[PDB]
Amino acid sequence: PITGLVYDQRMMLHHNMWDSHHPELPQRISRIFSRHEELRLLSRCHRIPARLATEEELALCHSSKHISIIKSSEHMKPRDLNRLGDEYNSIFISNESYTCALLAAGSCFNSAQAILTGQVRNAVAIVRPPGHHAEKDTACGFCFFNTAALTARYAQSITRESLRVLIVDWDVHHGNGTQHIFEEDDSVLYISLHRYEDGAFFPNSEDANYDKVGLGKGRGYNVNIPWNGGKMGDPEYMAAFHHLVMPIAREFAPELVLVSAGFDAARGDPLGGFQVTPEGYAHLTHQLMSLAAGRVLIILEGGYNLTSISESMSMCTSMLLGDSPPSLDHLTPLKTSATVSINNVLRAHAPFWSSLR
Ligand SMILES: [K+]
Ligand SMILES: [K+]
Ligand SMILES: [Zn+2]
Repeated sequence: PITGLVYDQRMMLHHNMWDSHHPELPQRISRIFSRHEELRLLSRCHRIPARLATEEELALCHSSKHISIIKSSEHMKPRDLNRLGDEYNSIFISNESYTCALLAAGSCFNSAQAILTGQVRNAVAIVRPPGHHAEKDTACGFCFFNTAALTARYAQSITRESLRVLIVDWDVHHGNGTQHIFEEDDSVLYISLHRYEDGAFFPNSEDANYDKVGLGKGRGYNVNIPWNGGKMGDPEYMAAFHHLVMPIAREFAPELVLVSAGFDAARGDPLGGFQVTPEGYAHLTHQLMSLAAGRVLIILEGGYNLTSISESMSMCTSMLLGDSPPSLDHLTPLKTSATVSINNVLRAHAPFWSSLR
């Protein structure tokens, strides 16, 4: 079994010209790549080339209006770039941003193609800018185009329209964009674990609560696991996987798993406030590898402590390469509100998934 890896230093060119210390840094991807070199993981992977996504591929999930506006930013002067960025919720834009977003998406398409053709068993995509907050018609939360959503549709386009794709989103923030893109769809199961705080945590919407289960034929196919009032870590995430993620995933029987792999729930993150360890992320990855005959693509989303994300994503790659899971620290009893969250999701999803009964 071969593991794929995609990384292209051109994705570093997207930058914040007014605030060069903004946490969505160019060096997020070079640091993760460097740590893979350090641990001698890079030579163990098959290197998959990056490419630009096409406008036609972007149209799988995004409106032409949205594509056109972001495309136009490539030739704007700094004042217009500042003005445009400020129209969105939490976005900065440079002349290279559009191209970088295209590269992120096209990198993941090549990776999914490699997985689905059998060239690799699984893969990791060290990409930026991130995707999961991007909506059909707007940019949001450092995201321009919804890389993971686009990848699911790209995968369906080269196999069959009803290919069952599981998206597990373990970034500490709710993937608002991914939820909305697939909300009426039963071919793409969306499972998000996120810090919620009764709607007080970015992106600040009650769309992230456990009662949002999908619409129309997508009823039951949107699973939100919202955390409230607690510094959640390995015990809570392992419990969520045991009680919710894995039973639902096995019943869905995905043919491809995409991980919206933010590392901002990691111990040390400046924004997330959580304490998931690298060993934690390794165990989550290892569990997901039991699905879809091991066809797993890990896509970088958020995560802002450069040391933490580097160690955490490298450990995921180590798992995809078939290395033995590292030992977790003794798992303490769950924070009381985490039990409450898990039970709430169980109640909301019991009608749709017989494995939860
Ligand atoms: K999430
Ligand atoms: K869905
Ligand atoms: Zn995030």
